[PDB]
Amino acid sequence: DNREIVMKYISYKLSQRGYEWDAGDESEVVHQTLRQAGDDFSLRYRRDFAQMSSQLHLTPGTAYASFATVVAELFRDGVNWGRIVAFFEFGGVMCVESVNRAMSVLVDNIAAWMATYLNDHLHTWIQDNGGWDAFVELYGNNAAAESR
Ligand SMILES: CCCCN(CCCC)C(=O)c1cc(C)n(-c2ccccc2C(=O)N2Cc3ccccc3C[C@H]2CN)n1
Repeated sequence: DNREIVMKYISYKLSQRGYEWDAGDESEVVHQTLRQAGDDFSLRYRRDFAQMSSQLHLTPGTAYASFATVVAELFRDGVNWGRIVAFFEFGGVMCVESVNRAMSVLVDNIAAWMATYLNDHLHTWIQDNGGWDAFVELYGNNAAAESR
C-alpha cells in the first residue's frame, strides 16, 4: 500500500529525532532498503536540504505550495528510483522540520500529499518498472558496485 510505505517512512524519520507520531507506528526488506537509501541521501545532501529549507520558508499557509514545487522540480526529467528515494527523504525531512517549528499539524498533511502523489503520479511508473522488488534489486546492484 502507498499509505503504509509513506507512514512507515515518516514514522522512522520522526522516531530518529525522538518524536512519536499519533497517526504512525510491501515486504520488510523493501522498508529497510528504502530507510537505508534515504539515510544515505540525507548524509550526502545534508547541506542542500538546509539551504532549500531556508528558501522554502515552511509555514502552514505555504507548505502545500512548497511540497508541490519541490516535487515538480524533482521529477521534471522523469521518474526513476533515485528520484523516488529523494521524494521520500524530502517528505521525511519536511515532517521533522514541521515538528521542530511547532507546526506538527503539518505531519499528517505531508504524509497525505506524499501518498496522493504516489497514487496519482508514481504508481503507473512503479508498476511498469517491476514494482518495489525492482527497487530492492537496484539497491543491491548499486551496493555491490559501491563496495568495489
Ligand atoms: C530532495 C528533493 C530535492 C529536489 N530539488 C530541489 C527543488 C527546489 C525547488 C531538486 O532540484 C532536484 C532535482 C533533482 C533531479 N534532484 C536530485 C535527485 C537525486 C540526487 C540529487 C538531486 C539534486 O539535483 N540535488 C539534491 C538535493 C537534495 C536536497 C536539496 C536540494 C537538492 C538539489 C540538488 C543539489 N545538488 N533534486
